[PDB]
Formats: sequence, C-alpha cells, structure tokens
Amino acid sequence: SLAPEDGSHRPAAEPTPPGAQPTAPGSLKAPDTRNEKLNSLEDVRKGSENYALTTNQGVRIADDQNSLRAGSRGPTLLEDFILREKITHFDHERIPERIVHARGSAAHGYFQPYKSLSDITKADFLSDPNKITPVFVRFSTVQGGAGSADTVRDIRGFATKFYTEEGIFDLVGNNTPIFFIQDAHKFPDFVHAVKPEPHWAIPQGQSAHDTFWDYVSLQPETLHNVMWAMSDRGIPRSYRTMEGFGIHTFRLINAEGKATFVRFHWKPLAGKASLVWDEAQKLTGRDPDFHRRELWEAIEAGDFPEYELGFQLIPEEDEFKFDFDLLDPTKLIPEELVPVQRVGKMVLNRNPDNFFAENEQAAFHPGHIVPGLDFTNDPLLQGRLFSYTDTQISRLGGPNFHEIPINRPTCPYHNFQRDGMHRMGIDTNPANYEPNSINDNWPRETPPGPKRGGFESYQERVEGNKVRERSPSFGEYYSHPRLFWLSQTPFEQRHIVDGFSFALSKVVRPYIRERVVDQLAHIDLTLAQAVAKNLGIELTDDQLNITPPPDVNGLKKDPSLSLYAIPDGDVKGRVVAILLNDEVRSADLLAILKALKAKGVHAKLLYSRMGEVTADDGTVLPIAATFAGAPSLTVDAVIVPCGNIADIADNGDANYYLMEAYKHLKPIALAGDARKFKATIKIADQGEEGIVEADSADGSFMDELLTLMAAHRVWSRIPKIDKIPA
Amino acid sequence: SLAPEDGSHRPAAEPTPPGAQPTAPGSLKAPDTRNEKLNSLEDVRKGSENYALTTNQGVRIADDQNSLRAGSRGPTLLEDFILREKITHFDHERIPERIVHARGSAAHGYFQPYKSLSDITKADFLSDPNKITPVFVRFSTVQGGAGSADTVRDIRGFATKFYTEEGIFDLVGNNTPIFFIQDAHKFPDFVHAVKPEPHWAIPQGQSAHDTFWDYVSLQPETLHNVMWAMSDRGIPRSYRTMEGFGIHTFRLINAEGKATFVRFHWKPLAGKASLVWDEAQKLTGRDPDFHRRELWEAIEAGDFPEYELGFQLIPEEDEFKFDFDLLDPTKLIPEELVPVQRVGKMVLNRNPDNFFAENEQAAFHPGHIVPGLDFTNDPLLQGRLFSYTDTQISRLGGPNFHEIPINRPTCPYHNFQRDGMHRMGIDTNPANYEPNSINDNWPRETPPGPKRGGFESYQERVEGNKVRERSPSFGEYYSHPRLFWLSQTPFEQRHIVDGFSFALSKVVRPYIRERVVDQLAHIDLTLAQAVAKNLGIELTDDQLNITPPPDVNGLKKDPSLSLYAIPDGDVKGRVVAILLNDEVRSADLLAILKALKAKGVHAKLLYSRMGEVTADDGTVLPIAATFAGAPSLTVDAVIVPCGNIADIADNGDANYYLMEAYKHLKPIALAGDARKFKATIKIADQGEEGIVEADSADGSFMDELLTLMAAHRVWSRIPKIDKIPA
Ligand code: HEM
Ligand code: HEM
Repeated sequence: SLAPEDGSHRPAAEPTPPGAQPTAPGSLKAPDTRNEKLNSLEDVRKGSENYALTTNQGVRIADDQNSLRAGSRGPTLLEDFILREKITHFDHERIPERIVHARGSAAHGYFQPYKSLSDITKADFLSDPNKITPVFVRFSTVQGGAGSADTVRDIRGFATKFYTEEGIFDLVGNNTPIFFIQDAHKFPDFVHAVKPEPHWAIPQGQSAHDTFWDYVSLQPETLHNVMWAMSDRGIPRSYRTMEGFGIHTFRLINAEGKATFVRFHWKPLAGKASLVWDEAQKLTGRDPDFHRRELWEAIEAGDFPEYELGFQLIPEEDEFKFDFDLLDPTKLIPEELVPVQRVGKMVLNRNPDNFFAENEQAAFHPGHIVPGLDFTNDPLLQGRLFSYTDTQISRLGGPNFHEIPINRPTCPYHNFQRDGMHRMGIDTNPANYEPNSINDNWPRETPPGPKRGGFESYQERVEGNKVRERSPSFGEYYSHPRLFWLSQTPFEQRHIVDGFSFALSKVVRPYIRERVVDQLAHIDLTLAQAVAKNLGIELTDDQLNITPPPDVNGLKKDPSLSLYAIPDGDVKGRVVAILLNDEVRSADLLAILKALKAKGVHAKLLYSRMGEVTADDGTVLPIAATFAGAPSLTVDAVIVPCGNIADIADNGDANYYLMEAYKHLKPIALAGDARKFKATIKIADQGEEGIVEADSADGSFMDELLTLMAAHRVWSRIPKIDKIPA
Repeated sequence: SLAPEDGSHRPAAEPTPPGAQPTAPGSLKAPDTRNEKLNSLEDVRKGSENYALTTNQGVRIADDQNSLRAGSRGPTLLEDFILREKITHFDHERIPERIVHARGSAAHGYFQPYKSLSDITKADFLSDPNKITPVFVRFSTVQGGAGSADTVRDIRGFATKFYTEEGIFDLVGNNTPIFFIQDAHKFPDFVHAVKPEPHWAIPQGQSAHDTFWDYVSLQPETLHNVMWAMSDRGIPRSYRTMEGFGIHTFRLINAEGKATFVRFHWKPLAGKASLVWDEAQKLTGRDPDFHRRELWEAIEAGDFPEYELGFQLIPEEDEFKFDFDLLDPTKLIPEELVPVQRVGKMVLNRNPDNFFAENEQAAFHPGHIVPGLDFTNDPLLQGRLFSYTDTQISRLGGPNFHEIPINRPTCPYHNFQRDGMHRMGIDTNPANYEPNSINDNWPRETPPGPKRGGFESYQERVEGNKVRERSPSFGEYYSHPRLFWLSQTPFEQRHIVDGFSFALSKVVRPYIRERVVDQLAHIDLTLAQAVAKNLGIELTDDQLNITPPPDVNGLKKDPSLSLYAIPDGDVKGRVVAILLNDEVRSADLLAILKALKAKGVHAKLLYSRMGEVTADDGTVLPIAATFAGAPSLTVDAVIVPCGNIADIADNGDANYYLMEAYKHLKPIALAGDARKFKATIKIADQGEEGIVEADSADGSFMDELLTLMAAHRVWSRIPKIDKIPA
C-alpha cells in the first residue's frame, strides 16, 4: 500500500476547474456520462484496482522488480519468459503515425438535429430531433509529427465520426473553408513541400521554409488557403474557438431521389478566437500541449465544447450560377451569397480513457458516408476517397481496423469478408460468398428506400473523354484571396502582413521571396507593398500597375470571413492569472474570485514560490504556480489585487508577467497599490482603454474586466506595444 | 526552366558558414568527402538532374498535375495507375518511431586509434593507428517523439556504429555516466513513468509531471541520474559540447585471453557547455530543431564535431575493490579513482543525403560487438541485449534490417539464414544448412585467434541459484548523488536546485513533492532545504537529522563531474549576433569580422527588417534575420557596432534582444554610441565584468569579447539578473 492515507492521490469524480485536481481517464472522472458508443466499449475496458499483476497469459507475477539470473550478480537467463514478454510488448508499442494530422486531440460526445431534415436528405441521423448520435471528434494540426507542438501556425483538422444507426459517417474537415490544392494528384507534392525538408528533416511544425514557399510561388491555386494560414486563423486560441468546414461540395439525397449540393460547417458556440503570433510561438516552447490540455480540462470542468452543424445548400439547377466552380476546393461559397442553415448541435462531454487505444488508433475517412449523402466530382475529394482506406492498411496493421473498438459501428454489420491480420469476428455463416443457397443467401442485399435501405449512388450524368486535364473553370486564383483580405479588420490585415513577412524572412533563397511578393501584387497592392517593405523589396512599376482581380459575385467583402469583425465573444471557460503578494487584501480577492466564478471564468493564483500565502485577515491562499511556471501566455487576462505590493514590485518575473500580457493585447486590472505597476507598462496617469484600475476590486472593477474579456483582446493597444521591450 | 538564371537556387559545394547558403544533402555539399562506408552507399544513391519523371516501374509521366477523369469536370477513374501508385506510396511513407530516443540527429565520419591497443584488446578497429574505421553517429533525446523539440531537459543518447573489418560494433551510449535504473525488467516501468501519461498523452519532451516523480520517489536508485538531469547536463548547448558514456562495464579481451573491465567515454574536443533553463525552454518554442540544425550547419562549415574515445580500465582482480558494484549502472567510476586513458579520435565530417533513409532507418544495438570485446553481467546491459534485436523486427519491417543500406557491414557477411520480408540478397549457395557436404561446408566456422578469428565468449565463472533477486551490493542510492552535488560549482548547484524546484512545482499531487524532498534530505540537507523553500515545504526535525551518506572511496568531490569547474572552452564554431543600424560604422565592422574570423567564430547580421542596409562607406550588408526572427537564444554573444544608433536606440525588439542575452549570461560588446544601451540593462558607468565597451571596436575590444566567449557564460552576473524584467 503506497497511496497517501488521506486519499489525495485520486481526483474527485465530479466536475472541477483546471488545475484543481489531477486529470484522469474519462470513465473514472465522469462515470455517469454515458452514450451508446461509450457503453458499447465496456466489453473491452479493463480495470486494475484489487487485481493481481499477471503476464498476458494470466500467470501471476511474484517479483516484477528483477530478471531471473544465475546468482544475484549473474547473467540473465533465456528462460525468463516474464521479462521477455514484458520487454517484447514494450519493444513493439509504436505504430506508424498518421501521414498528415499526426498531432491531434480527441473526445467523445453526442449530436442531435434541431428538426427533421427528411425533405432534403434521407440520412437517418438527421431524420428526428429526438435521435441522439454518439460522436468521437479528433482535432489536429497538419504538418508536425505526433510529438510536435499544438500552437504552431498551421491549418487545423476537425474530424467527426458519427456512429449512426445506418452506418458510420465521418465528416473529415479543417478549420478553413478551402484547401491549398485542386487535384488530389498533387497532394504528395504539396505535403512534401510543407513537411520538413528531406535532407535534414527541418523544420517541424512550420511552413516557414524555402520548399513551401517555392511550391506556393509556382502554384497560385494555393494562395487562398495560404492567406487564411497567414492570418490569425492559423493560430487558434483553442479547438473550442475555431470554425470547421467540410471544404468540398457534397450531395444530400432525399427519399424522392432529389440531390441538393451541400457544404458542411461547424460554428463554435464559444465563438471565434485566436492567439497573436509572438504568444503562439512562445507557447509552443512553454506548453507544447496547450490545446490538448485545454480541451481535456474544459471537458473535466463541464465547459463542454459545443458546435452547431450548418449546411450551405445550393439546388442542382444553380450549379453554374457563381463566378467560381462549386467543385473547386480552393474556392469558398460566401455566406452573403448562400447562408448557412442551422442543422443541429454537437456537445463533446467525455475524454477518452486511453489516448493510444482511442485517439491514436481512431480512423476517420471521408468515404465513410451513409444513404442520404453522396459525393461530387470535386477532384480533390475524389482522390481522398482512395487514400484513407489505403493508408489505414499499414497504419493500423491490416484490413480489420474496423474491429479496433473505437472504430466499430454501433449498428449491425454482416458480410462475406473473412480473414486478415488480427481478425476478431468469428463468422458462423456456412457461406462466405453470395449468391449462396447453403445459408439461403444471408446476409442479403437491401434495395434503396426512404429509410433502412441499401446505398445507391445518385445517377449523375458523366460525359467527356478520358483526360488528365484541369477544368478551365478552376483556373482563377486571386479573387478569393482578395475577398478574404478585404473582409478582415485593419488589425487582422496587419497580422496577415506580419505573417507573410515573418514567414518569407525564413526563406533563405531571396528570389523565392520576390516571387511570392509578385503573387501578392496580384491579390492586393496594399498587402504586397506592406510585405515588400518588411522584406526590403521595392515593387516594380509593372507590379504597381497590376489590375486587381474581380469581386466575387459582386462582393467586395463578407464579414463572416473575419474572426473579430462581428463580436461573438464568450468568457466561460477562459482563465485569469491573479498575481498574489504576501499580504493580499482579502476583500479584493473575495470580490474578484466570486465575479469570475459567476461567469464561469477560471482563476490561477500565482506567486514567487509554491505553498501558501496568508491574506490581511488570515485567510490561507493556496498557490497554483509560480510567475515563471505559469506564464501569461497560458491565460486570457491578468488581475493584480492590492496588499503588500512591495513584496512583488521589484520581482522581475512579476513585472515581465505584466509586460508580456500587455504586449499580447490581454486585459489587465490593477486594484489599489497594484496601480504602481502602471510604470512597468508605461500607462498614463489618466489611464488607458484596456487597463482596468480602481482603488479596490469592488463596484464596477470586475464588470469592466469581464467586458474586456468578452472582446478577447485590446486591439487598440497595437500601436502602443512597440515602445515596450518584451 | 524554373530555376533563377543567376544560379542562386544551388548552394556552393564548398564549406560555408551557417546561413550563407541553403543547406543541402551531404553528397552534393561535400562531394569530395569520402570514406569506405560513404562509397559503399553509391549503389543506392539516386540523382535527378536531366532525368525524366517516371512511375516506380520506369514509365515516363506526361502530366503530373492531374488525375485521369471522364471529362475535365468528371469523376476520377480507377484505371489511373499513375495517381494510385503516387498516392499509395505517400499513404505508406511512415514507419513506427523508435520506442525511446525517437528524436535524433545523425552524421557520417571516421575514427582512428592513437596507438595500437593489442596488449589489452584484439579488436581489429583498435589495432593500428593508421587503419581508419568509418562511423555513423546518431545523437538523441529520450522521451519525446520524432517531432518533439531538441532543447528539452532530458538525457541525450550518443550512439556510434563502427563499420569494422571484423564486423559492425555499435557503442550505444548517453551523455551521463549512469542510468536511472538497475535491472532491465524495470525499463518499461521507468519509461512509462517518464513518457506522456496514458490517459491524455501529456506532456511531450518533459519529465516534469506526476508519474515521473511518483516513480522516482518510490525508486531511490533513480536519484543519481535524476541529479544529472536536473543539472545543466540536461540542457546541452550542442551535441558537440556534451560528454558520452557507455555507462556499463564491458570487457576487453586480448589475444592471450586476458579480460580487462572497461567503461567507455567520449570527450568533446569543443569542450563542455550547456544552456540555462529559461533559454533552453524558450528555444524549444523559437527553434525546436536547434540541435539538429547546429549539428548540420557545423558540418557544412567545416566545424566538424570531434570526440576523443577514452577507456577507464579496471583489472579483473580489482572487481570488488570499490565501495560500489562495478556492475551497477546507477554508479559511476570517479576519474579521481580510475583515470580515463585516451584511445582515439572520431571526426563527423559529412551529413547524410536523406534523413529518412539514413537516420530514421539506422539500427544501433549494444549487442553488436566484435572479437576483442565482451559483456559483463550488469543486469541492465543483459536485458538490453534482448530488446534491440526484438524492436527492430517491427520498426524496420522484418529480420532483413541489416540489408537496409545504412545498416550494412562493409566487411564480408555470409551465412545460412534465408528469406524474410524484403529479402535483398540472392544466395547462390546450394546449401542453406551446415554441416553440409554439398557445398563442402562453406561458409565455414573460424576458430578464435589473435586476429580474424571467430567470436568466443570469455569463460566467466557462473555460480549461484536461479533467482529473481537484486544484488545486495546495489542497494545504496545516495552516495553518488551526493558526490555529484558536492563536485558542482556554486552556480551549477543553484541551477540544480532550480531544476528540481521547477519540476516539482508542476507535480499536482503535493504528497509526491514531499516524498521527493524527503529523498533529497538523504543526499544533502543544503540541497533539500533550498528545494523545500521554493516549494513552501518545511523540513521536519527528523529530516534535518538524517546522516549524510558516506564519501565514495574517500572522495569529497571529483571536479571531472562538473561542466565548468575546470576551464575547457573552445570558441571555434560559436556564433555572435551583430545588431546593425542603417549607417553602420564600417571600421567597427571590419575590426569585428576580422577578429571573429581569426578564431573561427561565425556572425549573424540582424536588423529591424530583411533586405540590405548600407554602411557609412557604401558597403551593402545583407541582413540574415530580424531582431525578432533570430533571437538572442540562438547565439553565444551579442555585438552592437556604432553608426546611427538613433535608428535602433528606441526599437523595442533591439532593447529586448540585449535584455534576454544579459539574463541568459551571454557576453555583450558595445562600441561607441552603442554604449547608450548600457541603460536598458542597468550597467554602471564604470562598466561590469561581462560587458565589453570602448569608443570603437579595436583589437583590444575583440580580444576581451573573445576571452568572455571562451568562458562560455558570465556566471558572476547571476545575482544581477533577477531584477531584469525579461
Ligand atoms: C479538403 C481537403 C482535406 C481535408 C479537409 C482533410 C482533412 C484531414 C483530417 C482532418 C485528417 C485527420 C483525421 C484524424 O484526425 O485522424 C486527415 C488525415 C489524412 N488525410 Fe486528409 N484532408 C484533405 C485532403 C487530403 C488529400 C487530397 C489526401 C490524399 C489524396 C488526404 C490524405 C490523408 C491521409 C492519408 C490521412 C491520414 C489518415 C489516417 O492515417 O487515418 N487528405 N485529413
Ligand atoms: C545504459 C542504459 C541505456 C543506454 C545508454 C541506452 C541508449 C540508447 C540510445 C542512445 C538509443 C538510440 C539509438 C539510436 O540513435 O537509434 C536507444 C534506443 C533504444 N533502447 Fe536503449 N539505452 C539504455 C537502456 C535500455 C534498456 C534497459 C532497454 C530495454 C531493455 C533499452 C531499449 C531500447 C530500445 C527498444 C531502443 C530503440 C532501438 C531501435 O528502435 O532501434 N534501452 N537506447
């Protein structure tokens, strides 16, 4: 018996805020959170308490501290089958990581539609608002390995496995509404260009290197998604605060056989929010698991990630009514032209028990559709359909990957397929082929119909010759980048210029930088000049005269493309650092902590060492972390209560904590003598927007801080942050 | 043609300093650097210039930009064999990463002994000072994945494959002279404890989490290597500036059959040097590939990593003469007791061509020894001999891993083994067994002998019963941690205290922190009290009264255990930042670059944007990076020449660059009006040791800066840095 007597080794099985308890497997932290897929995994969950340690053959082990040897200082014997089983299993623990999106974080949840969509699709999981479909969701980056950092600049994946009563449907999307390339045949070229370069395998988790920009300069179809990556969309605050998109146009098919074109969306109910680049880059160093942590701790707190599924629907007769091709995955459909119709809500409310078994082995593939859905001829989607089935045969060891527990359907599955490595199902059918008479032809085909029918593809007309040719309708590359640029606020446009400037500064061959600036001059002259100025490049008179591309169907902006132009901030689940001193004003801290608790905002109490400090009135305050241990990077705002400020006033760490928060545009609130820190961040006597200051933390002090938190960051401070060395 | 007409896409095939040219495959950068192993890989090197693009079956491809479809907006066709081969290969690119040491960086080189060692060993590679043995060396971290960061706190691996004329010898070592655990049976327990925790797979590249410290608190044998890991040994400046050790006692066997015990050492001829923790942790964010890049760029510059192989030799009759067991890999042999005898030199002088083919697929294993070497009963070494053979079967896809080009011997190999996945060798032997008459028994066994003989194990006497028992002589856990602590300088001791304090502050369960401070009180009460203070923990009276462990064979300290107590600096290959302004004083820059060039020290010219600036005499200075883009973390020292200092005097990023370099103890040199920056870092007029200043950058200014650089860091500044908010 090695646990403490007080039981402090074990986290409470109740919702608790980040940092309050050690994290734990989902079925131990939240045993009463259930859904049909979580219940169906019970057959393979293994406990541990009160059981003997055994070999994998069930033989109890007496001494798991030593190898068998001839004498206590002698050679190890080959007959030690307990050592060789344990080391054999260790030696073969790893499987290949995913070729792309190897870094990702996943959770269980459930989906429900708001109303029946039976008029536009026969998909069973969208047929009834009282029908709940379990989900498993993995969010990811694209380029880095499974051990790379979370808050890199990159596109993010957003993959949802829906365990429906008519089959698994995987909606395998990203956090931007287009992809970099048009035809799947180029996907190995693009991904080899963005990945670490092959001689030396550098850089990890970064597209800021010469081969990426060489490919982008030579393939202008990439510029639209490059604009989104260089914007603050490339550095989300959390997986909870990004959008999701299926990117391709797919089809919905109803029971009458009508096809409707659809593009899929996820709206984050916590709103849209991103970091700023210096904060994201530094956070890759101080906490490379920040998004994985934030997701797992939000679910442990009850701050469940919620998203609304929405559809952009285009009738079949409107296929050719836009300036861009619906089948081109480098084009978005502006919401000003085709609004997103709300379809249902997904809540992620339980973490896995074992990351390897459930996250690392999950397999999502966009060819996993159900009756009521179908594909289109988008040539990127069409090649994806080949790739996901193929890659799973080597990543997951053979063709029985659907029998790995996380991947199993919850609905029935029966067919004539047999054998393969690690075959689990033992088929009793006398027949392994059809047609058969010896089992009266079971399992049998099922015709298509309104519900519970077999899958049949929509009978789209195909006409043309066998060609390796890009459609001419796809040959336009600059209008959607320009629409995106013009839809951004002025501070978002500055952050884009800064993204391209920093990236191209890391390209060693200067001609590649000059070729990219030339492509920017085809999108918007203001953007091109601002990036050229940061690179020491002067645009030629020819570049200054390139005519801008046309508007997209008459639009010169669409605010739904901006993260911030239309406020959608939500503070629940955010976190505030509170900088303690050795004699805190207990009344300020009561007022601060209860205001945050009332709005579901978490707090972390920080000091210059661990342990406790005692307040003016004797209240013992427990310290969560030190100023260096939990830097401002990890929080959304900073509060300094009054008390003995001279304890921390000359602490370089405390001062730099405020300077870094200030540089990264975070709200800061200073009570009482904590206003002496105004000198550190150069605030005027009369104050400035974004810094909350009062004689105490009472009256309106907390409401003002919370108002700033709802607007996420203090964008008006951007011109002021340069006169700070931080 | 897509290359620029000026040829600036291609790096010069000559030695160039870091950043002067794009990096490149080794055989293109240094085509005239050869050794027998490098030449033997020519059968599988494949070029590219002037060749047609083909499928893997040799069919020329006409259009690599499109899939075959029925009409240019039609569905992709199954008969597109060119798309499916290209995407099948991409879908199967990944193989499992190594179970430990997944993150690593490698190079080719050569070794030769200084004199014949035939009186102590019959190993052929140590027999002749003029017979050179090619090597391939991989350096690595332990815990993180292949995509994790380089400058984490961790142990580093140092594995060397010697391609000898009597077989491959792999010396598979680490950068500290002991390991964490005593018996291989516990390796999966230890590694699971240090690795990301199984529920959520956090944290990457960090031992600062509950399960690692839970295991250490319950297994005091771990304490010795934990002291090394918490010291600055855990954060090397470069793989060129750390020690190597084989850890175990092995045997040397001479031609007369005499056995000598040996421990292996690598001494870095560039000297020992480490980062400081705040710098290391920030560098994991700003350049997670810093060590991989530094190694590659040192070899491209001709700053070839050099190491001296050394042996500690103990006669067989002295096995039991120390206070510790020679077969216990948690104990080191102090050099004051047994000196390291210099044996030979290894030079790494060429990078690979393809990182996956040569580094990712390399297989090192400490059971690959040759005649003239043998094992001992160290119970950690004994279990290693099973594991490397076993893990390579799944990582590298089967039992023919020795036929992957990097792993092949350069000497003959013939036997009766056949088949296995991806078998390359086509055996013509009519026999596949021996004894045979049908091929007159060839290939034939070879008796042991002085040279070119068969391998025979030393006939060690074995006497004991078959037991799973730890030798009582291994049950001492505190004397070697204490020897290490007492041998560090006072600043190195402060960094150890900080390393334990920072790590244990990240352990959520407070009782684990308490148990580890109790273990520290058994090593040294000053260490224990200093850690306990930073944790808010008070030592009990019983803890204050624990008797310190005995000296190790009379030693109070051994200065070979410190990185810094004995000066051993070498500045060649280090790097200075030079902060430019828009009217640099060309006379200062002349003097600076001349003095750096004379000592082999490289420079990086930095400014507030990219492009060029022009000096006072019209010299056009290309800018390597911005002040933000290449932070002070990446350099060894900073020089600010005179000129138009007003251009940069108020630049926040230039001021922060000096604040960070100052906090991280780096030398700073300020010429002329750059002395105005003394105010940012609070240097008195009279100056400060570690800041070089003068009216101009003459010979005397450069000699003072170079002297500071030879001492690596300005330790005397440590009391002054706590106040700087950086
Ligand atoms: C619209 C463009 C695409 C989007 C939105 C997309 C999205 C994703 C996502 C989110 C994942 C990770 C799923 C998980 O979390 O496990 C993934 C993995 C993958 N993607 Fe795609 N992808 C795109 C295009 C492509 C293309 C064109 C190909 C190849 C022709 C491709 C091949 C793969 C492969 C091989 C994997 C790893 C799958 C696994 O190992 O299970 N992707 N992609
Ligand atoms: C003295 C203690 C040890 C040292 C110095 C050591 C050093 C290393 C080094 C440097 C590597 C990486 C080689 C490379 O660059 O590819 C490595 C890999 C590995 N080690 Fe050890 N190790 C030790 C103990 C152990 C133990 C006790 C076991 C298991 C019984 C073990 C199992 C492995 C395995 C399975 C690999 C991966 C090998 C591969 O995939 O090719 N190590 N170790």
